[PDB]
Amino acid sequence: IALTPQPAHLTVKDGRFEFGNQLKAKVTPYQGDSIRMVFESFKKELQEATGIKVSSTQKEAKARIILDLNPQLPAEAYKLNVSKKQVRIEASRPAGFYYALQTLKQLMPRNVMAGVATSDHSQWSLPSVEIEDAPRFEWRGFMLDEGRHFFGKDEIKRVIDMMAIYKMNRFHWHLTEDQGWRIEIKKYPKLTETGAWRNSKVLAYGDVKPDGERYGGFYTQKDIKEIVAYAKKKFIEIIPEIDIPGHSQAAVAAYPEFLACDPRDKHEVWLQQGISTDVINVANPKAMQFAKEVIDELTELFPFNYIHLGGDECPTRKWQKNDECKKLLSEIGSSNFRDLQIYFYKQLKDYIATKPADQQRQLIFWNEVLHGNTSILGNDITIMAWIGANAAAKQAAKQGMNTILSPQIPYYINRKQSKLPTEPMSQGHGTETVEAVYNYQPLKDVDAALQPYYKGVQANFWTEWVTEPSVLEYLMLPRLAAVAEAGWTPQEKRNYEDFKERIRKDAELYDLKGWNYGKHIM
Ligand SMILES: CC(=O)N[C@@H]1[C@@H](O)[C@H](O)[C@@H](COS(=O)(=O)O)O[C@H]1O
Repeated sequence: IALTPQPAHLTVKDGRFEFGNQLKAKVTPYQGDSIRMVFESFKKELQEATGIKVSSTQKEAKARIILDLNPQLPAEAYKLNVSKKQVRIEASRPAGFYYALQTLKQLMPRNVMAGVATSDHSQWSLPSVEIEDAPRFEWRGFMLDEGRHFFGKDEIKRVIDMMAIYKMNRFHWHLTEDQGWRIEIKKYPKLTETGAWRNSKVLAYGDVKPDGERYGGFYTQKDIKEIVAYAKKKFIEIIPEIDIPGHSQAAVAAYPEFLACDPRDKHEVWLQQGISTDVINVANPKAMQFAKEVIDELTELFPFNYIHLGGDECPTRKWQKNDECKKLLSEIGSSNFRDLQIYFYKQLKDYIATKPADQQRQLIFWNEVLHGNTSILGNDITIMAWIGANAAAKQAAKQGMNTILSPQIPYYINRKQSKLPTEPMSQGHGTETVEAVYNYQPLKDVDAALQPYYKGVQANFWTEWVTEPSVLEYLMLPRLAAVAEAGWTPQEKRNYEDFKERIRKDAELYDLKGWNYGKHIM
């Protein structure tokens, strides 16, 4: 038995459940048939991998598989009880059933989770077990940067597939950057017409120069909707990030006349890595209108109730030199230009609050926003803590803000996972091994009183250096599974050597899916 993430409670019992060629299942009709829909999708996956067919019964006595509603269980929790006679699953919500069925598949040979038939197995069974399971953290995330390099819909579906294996539930889509803007906005076509294309594939840094090759791409709104729907089937919600008002050089290049602090200078999509001073003019009324209208479009495309507005690495230099910005700073009664960033967010937060309930969104920010007078903005925000993350998360929690931990080290899984010279180019020097990732303890030394604010964990994947899907996958796996387990499994049940033995069994899964992965611990 090799389950990842490790469930909260597992007892191995006597004997095995034998599937046979077909069997009857009883599935609760409640919750507007949503649980039957989860089960129908599982039936497809089971048949693909094993050829087993499942029929429906109302009779518990005839049911070899039963899915029952238990309202007492948390939203992502389940019980999975396998005996010789019956598989019994209990959960309170569709996601719980989905995760129970993920665990069920993981109890079978790896091809079942892979969704691929092989010649190896003839008869299918499950070990008898009693499992009660629920995630430690409600937010178990992966972020992909497509601003730096663009991967496109097929690869994002693969990413979602990888996340779902390990019960991750939040995909953070970093779609906008200095070096590219990757989402069609109908009201602002130049964001893609200008911002989605640039004259270099590689991004310059240090002595590395731009390459003069035309490079880019973007998602249509139709593509966005398809991906959102795909992720929903695997109980992954998508949080879009429009990183503003820093990391916005592509947008400024598209609409300099009102977004630039210095509109008489040239503005182009950045062909370099690093930190740009070409930030949005937060004091220009048309810039405010632009941000509102972008948020409006996001609300149409992304149903999840959170939006990420970024706020990392936003130099104030260009604001200090802008008369609109200087006028606004005095008007808001501050002498710190950082407060223009916070005031900008406050205006957007207020705008969102004007909308009907279903269109309202909670806001997430990178932790640098804590350096402003956040009383301007209030504490009903979420802080994604990435730089000095432990300290930043604690500061957020002390202020009553929710926090998500995405520490640069070791949860930036674009970073090298080995010191071997033959590793592909990415950030870091090979210290972010699977072991290092797994050994991070999100709540170490966090006061009991602050722990409720810690909503979970996220691995982030920045693509300055990473251009090819094979390399993305190589760097993602298997470290993604370590973060997934950190998000799911209670700390007291986490053990690196145990994880290593279990994750080794997934090499077969990756091979069957044609996913690349780091081989260092395999
Ligand atoms: C929020 C955030 O991370 N902001 C930036 C990202 O745009 C950048 O891509 C990432 C690279 O990290 S690295 O791979 O560890 O050098 O580091 C930070 O400087």
